Amino acid sequence: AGLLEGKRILVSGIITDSSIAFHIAKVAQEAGAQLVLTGFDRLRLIQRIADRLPDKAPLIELDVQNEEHLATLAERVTAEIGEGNKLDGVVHSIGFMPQTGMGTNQFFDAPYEDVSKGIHISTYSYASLAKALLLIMNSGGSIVGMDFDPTRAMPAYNWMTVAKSALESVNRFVAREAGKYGVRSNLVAAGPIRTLAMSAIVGGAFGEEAGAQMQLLEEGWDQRAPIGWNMKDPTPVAKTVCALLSEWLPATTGSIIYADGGASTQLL
Amino acid sequence: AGLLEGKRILVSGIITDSSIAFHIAKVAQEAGAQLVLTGFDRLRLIQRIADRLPDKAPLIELDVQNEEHLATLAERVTAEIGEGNKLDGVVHSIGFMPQTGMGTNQFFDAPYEDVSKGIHISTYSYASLAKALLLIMNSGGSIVGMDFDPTRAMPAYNWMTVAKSALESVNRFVAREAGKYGVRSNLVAAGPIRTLAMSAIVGGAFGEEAGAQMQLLEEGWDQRAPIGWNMKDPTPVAKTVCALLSEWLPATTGSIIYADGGASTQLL
Amino acid sequence: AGLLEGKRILVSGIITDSSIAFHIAKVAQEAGAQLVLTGFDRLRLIQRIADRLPDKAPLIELDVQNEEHLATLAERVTAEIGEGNKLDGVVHSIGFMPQTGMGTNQFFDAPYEDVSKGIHISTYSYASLAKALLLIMNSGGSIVGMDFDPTRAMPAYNWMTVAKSALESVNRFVAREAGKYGVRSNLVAAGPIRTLAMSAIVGGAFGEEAGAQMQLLEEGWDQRAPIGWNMKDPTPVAKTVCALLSEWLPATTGSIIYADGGASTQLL
Amino acid sequence: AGLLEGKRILVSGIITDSSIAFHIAKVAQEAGAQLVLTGFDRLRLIQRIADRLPDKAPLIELDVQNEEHLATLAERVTAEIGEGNKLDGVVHSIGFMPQTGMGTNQFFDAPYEDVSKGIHISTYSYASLAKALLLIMNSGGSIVGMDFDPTRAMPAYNWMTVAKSALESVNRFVAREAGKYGVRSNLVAAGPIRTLAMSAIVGGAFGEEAGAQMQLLEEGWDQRAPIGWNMKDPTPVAKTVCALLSEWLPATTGSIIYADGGASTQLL
Ligand SMILES: CCCc1cc(C(=O)[C@H]2C=CN([C@@H]3O[C@H](COP(=O)(O)OP(=O)(O)OC[C@H]4O[C@@H](n5cnc6c(N)ncnc65)[C@H](O)[C@@H]4O)[C@@H](O)[C@H]3O)C=C2C(N)=O)ccn1
Ligand SMILES: CCCc1cc(C(=O)[C@H]2C=CN([C@@H]3O[C@H](COP(=O)(O)OP(=O)(O)OC[C@H]4O[C@@H](n5cnc6c(N)ncnc65)[C@H](O)[C@@H]4O)[C@@H](O)[C@H]3O)C=C2C(N)=O)ccn1
Ligand SMILES: CCCc1cc(C(=O)[C@H]2C=CN([C@@H]3O[C@H](COP(=O)(O)OP(=O)(O)OC[C@H]4O[C@@H](n5cnc6c(N)ncnc65)[C@H](O)[C@@H]4O)[C@@H](O)[C@H]3O)C=C2C(N)=O)ccn1
Ligand SMILES: CCCc1cc(C(=O)[C@H]2C=CN([C@@H]3O[C@H](COP(=O)(O)OP(=O)(O)OC[C@H]4O[C@@H](n5cnc6c(N)ncnc65)[C@H](O)[C@@H]4O)[C@@H](O)[C@H]3O)C=C2C(N)=O)ccn1
Repeated sequence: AGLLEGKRILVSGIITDSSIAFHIAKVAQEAGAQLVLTGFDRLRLIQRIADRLPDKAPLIELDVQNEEHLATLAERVTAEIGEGNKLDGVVHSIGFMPQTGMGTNQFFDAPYEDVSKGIHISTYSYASLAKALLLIMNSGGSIVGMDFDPTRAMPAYNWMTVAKSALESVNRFVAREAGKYGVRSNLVAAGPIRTLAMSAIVGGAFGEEAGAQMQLLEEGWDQRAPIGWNMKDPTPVAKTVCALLSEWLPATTGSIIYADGGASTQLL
Repeated sequence: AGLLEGKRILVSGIITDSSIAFHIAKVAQEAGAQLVLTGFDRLRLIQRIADRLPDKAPLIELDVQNEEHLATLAERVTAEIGEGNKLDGVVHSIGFMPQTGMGTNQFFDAPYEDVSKGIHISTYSYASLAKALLLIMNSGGSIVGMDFDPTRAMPAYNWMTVAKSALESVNRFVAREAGKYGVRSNLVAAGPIRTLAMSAIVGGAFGEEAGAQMQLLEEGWDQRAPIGWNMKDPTPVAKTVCALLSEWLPATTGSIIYADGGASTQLL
Repeated sequence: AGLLEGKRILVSGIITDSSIAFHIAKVAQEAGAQLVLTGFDRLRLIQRIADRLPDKAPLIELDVQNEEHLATLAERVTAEIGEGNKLDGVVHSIGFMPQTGMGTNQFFDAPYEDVSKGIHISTYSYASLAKALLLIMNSGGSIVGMDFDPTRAMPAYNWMTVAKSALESVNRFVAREAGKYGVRSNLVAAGPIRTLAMSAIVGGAFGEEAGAQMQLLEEGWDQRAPIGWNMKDPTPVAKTVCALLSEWLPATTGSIIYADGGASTQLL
Repeated sequence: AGLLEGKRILVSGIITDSSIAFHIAKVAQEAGAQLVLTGFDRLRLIQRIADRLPDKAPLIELDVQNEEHLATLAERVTAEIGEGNKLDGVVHSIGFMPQTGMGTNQFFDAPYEDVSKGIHISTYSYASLAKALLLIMNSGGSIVGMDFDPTRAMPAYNWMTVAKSALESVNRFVAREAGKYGVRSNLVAAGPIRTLAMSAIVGGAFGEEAGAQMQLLEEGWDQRAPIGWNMKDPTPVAKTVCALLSEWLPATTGSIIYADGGASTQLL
């Protein structure tokens, strides 16, 4: 009946029911989309979580650092959606920085191999997902990735912030490639969301000083946001992703849509 | 029934059938919205224009420089949508800069009285409109204004560019006020569109040389834009406005959505 | 002996010994510059304040809203520096917003005539100072204005923030005109400084809620600044202005240099 | 005696007499600085290069990918400037991206190992250099790196542009660490300069067509720049670096100074 009626959309990045991708998928399905899901390592976990979505969607394995997974992805998706059908959307909702690159650990103490792995997964992979799927996307199509505003430095997020600055740069280059297919590429810069990992972090999993810093950042965020911000509700974020997946933002690419309560637009 | 269904939306700024506001209004009605229009000094001319829209809408006089028009706006809007009803959306599609402030004269030769009038109409009035209408707006509502990207300077647009810089600033403050009513405020930064105001502005003039320069703007922007840009078609811009009038961008406020083909994201 | 040896520089905007222009002038003089000073209305005040600078400098009257003052400025300066000599620098250190446009008074309650006067003095005047003086500036010359970062909205500063967004846009256009003379135009975005007016404001001159808000902003500023920020010391700001007035930033124009402790580069 | 007098400054990144670092070093010595140089793998080649500088400087081996070189850097620098002496300045003038990541190959065809190496050398190493040298830097000291503006995407520069995006992010975090020693950290975003790395990069290639494209970059940037731009002359860039090494920008950190003729501030 709705926003994404008849669109075929791949959604990556579901790990638990609190993953922002889980909510992107739920809202996408409620809006009439047919999904193909992608998951990384804990596939039995992902299967039982994904089984709680509004409707069943095939689940495909994808480790973004695995060249063979990427090489086979388009065939695997085409098998899953039916030959002669293509994708109208791709959601990249994936990120990771080793523990040395976030929290307590001194900014200067992250080894490059840790940083490099974080940038592989968190940035480069946006270009490799695009490289793999563009050949099977329809004109009018939409690639969307998850971002957080890295224009300013901050405590705790450290090398993950750097990875996001790279990711934003990648998005602008992907947009040049995607545009040849009549496909758009954009990021959604969310406000902070209480995933399992972020709850653990605030709980002090990466040191308590880091937990305390993120707690302040979260409180300040809701204060700054002219419409407020609820870090326990990824729905407004999922809806924004769907807006980009729809045809109602046909002239936007290489860009960033801030789904953050308007916090980034206010000093205080 | 097709995005804005059940929504009551005020749309200002129709002067010709080429007006961006005209297309905003057309697309909005196609998508199920009940409109109230607002117009200038040629209420006859714009009434003949307005009747060529999909369905019928009250048409209302608003001189934004007329503090009387503004003091009675909420009064006249409520009479026309019916008591006990509020607005869900407000579109500011109003610009003006005297020719002295635009491609003719040297930048330095515009008298402040001319600039001050342009800033009044182009930027201040966004806050005036918000002041007048916020009190009869529903929670979850949306105010949108038309912008163009003034982050870098450029030939000809001169003091109108300055007025867009002021407008973007005015927008972030409006969002603080609007947020108290649960209402969002955003700008759409459009790529260039061949409205009658644009064709006339510049080209003519500066220079004199060209409507060729107009055509040249068209060809260079299409190239800059990863997904291309059709200056003759403001439908993509009108869709972007309608996305912001909808509930699909519920967490974005004080912000600017670029409906410019992605040109702003590319150096070339 | 030093940075600005043999340069002739006009400095506007001295009102008291706590004016940021007073410190710009002091540091400029200590660095070997010959000044011409400009003052607005309280010339006897300005005379006795200016008499405390390291060396004597002629003082000229300039009301930036007075067309006759601007029309005569270049002749008056040339009389003061000697015919056949030109300026190597111009410092615009001037700003003002009526009380309705800052503090307690609702953002929406500032009348346009108040706003317009603030933008006249705070923004447009940067272009009119440039229009008046460029004809008497040497190649390699430098125009510098005072800014504060208005990229985000904030409590209290209200319409003055809007005026600064306009001022930044003006600077980019002035740079296009100045470049024809081989002159640069740049702004320095300072951190908050305790002038008389800002002390009075924090003391509650514009309402106590506004005072309290600015006090927080000041405290947060020093916290965010990786090198700290001392709001009672305009010297680091004056030095930055002199850097721009020197030949050590020969390839920078239409731009903004942040003399703010690095605060704008940090979220927290 | 002419800006940097008495200052001890480390300068990395000399490979040819056309290197930006070479001109930084020349100008810095002209302005009274005692230099320590740092070099690659052609220490013979760069020693013959280095001797053509104004005065004599220790030359030191630094492979930034060599965690051993980095662990002994502060050791080897102190031996060479003398015990009980510290550095006042550090210049990072290092870039690398394999050709696969630059105008040759399609953006998507660069393998991550190549990108990861480029990011290592171009962006991560700014933090590595800071980690190694901060401990022997004086209060009031200054770290500067070379950047180019990566806010918008563009032909050819591809993953090197991504690496500059990462670098600007890395810079704001370095400034948080540097601030503890009373040390500033900033980037100079230069306009394009006809170094041997640039001429070769692209032009050749892509395309093949042209060193004409090189010349075209030159002519278009000069036009974009309000004060013009001479791609054959890196003196203006070297002066800007030296301004940041001086005490005349004492309140700026985590920031980017644009020494690009002001091109970045103009749409065209
Ligand atoms: C406070 C100042 C900075 C701040 C930070 C934030 C945020 O960090 C926000 C803003 C953006 N995000 C982004 O959403 C995305 C989804 O994460 P998110 O949903 O937040 O976390 P998770 O649920 O745990 O999902 C991470 C997924 O990743 C997958 N992953 C891991 N490695 C693999 C490889 N090798 N292959 C394929 N997939 C990979 C893993 O399996 C998970 O499914 C991600 O890009 C986040 O960075 C997540 C937010 C958060 N609060 O959880 C917003 C505003 N500001
Ligand atoms: C080339 C680089 C420069 C730059 C410029 C542009 C543009 O200028 C785009 C970007 C934004 N716009 C905006 O849309 C809006 C509508 O424009 P547009 O629809 O193009 O012009 P108009 O049709 O003539 O609409 C202006 C309206 O205003 C109203 N108005 C005027 N004064 C009075 C007052 N005193 N009383 C009440 N009404 C009045 C007037 O009556 C008109 O109805 C406006 O804000 C524009 O500035 C219109 C553009 C265009 N190409 O037509 C995009 C990208 N880059
Ligand atoms: C906290 C978030 C926002 C925030 C705000 C701030 C600031 O407001 C900063 C940053 C920039 N400034 C700017 O410096 C400039 C100097 O002011 P400043 O020196 O701060 O104030 P004053 O000493 O009182 O000087 C104002 C002058 O103006 C003159 N004036 C008044 N009308 C006339 C006309 N008609 N003609 C000619 N001259 C005019 C008047 O005579 C005074 O000499 C000014 O542009 C300020 O806006 C002054 C700061 C301050 N803290 O005093 C920085 C960082 N962030
Ligand atoms: C046209 C739009 C694109 C864009 C690009 C540009 C530029 O690329 C400008 C802007 C910035 N730069 C930067 O200066 C710096 C020096 O460049 P540049 O001096 O141009 O190149 P090089 O002379 O060849 O210097 C690179 C040095 O690095 C060193 N290096 C390399 N790897 C090794 C490791 N493993 N060991 C130790 N040393 C090594 C290498 O030995 C060289 O000494 C660098 O960061 C550049 O990216 C140099 C530019 C230029 N035109 O030459 C400006 C505006 N716009």
